Amino acid sequence: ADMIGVKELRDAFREFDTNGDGEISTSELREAMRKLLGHQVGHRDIEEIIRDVDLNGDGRVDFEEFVRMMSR
Ligand SMILES: [Ca+2]
Repeated sequence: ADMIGVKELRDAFREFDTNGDGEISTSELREAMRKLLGHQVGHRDIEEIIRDVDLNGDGRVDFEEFVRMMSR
């Protein structure tokens, strides 16, 4: 019931979850940011990003919190 638009986001969201839970957790996040950034330190910043995103109460990013974090 939806054409191109938010699906692309799913593409990323897919590569995000290396396993299969449709949920990017600090562990999965770091792995994600690592593939793009890599090297360097600062882990608190990672969780900080997942903490200020929105977390309706799961302290984690989901296709929803992920869609709002990607947009500008
Ligand atoms: Ca959330």
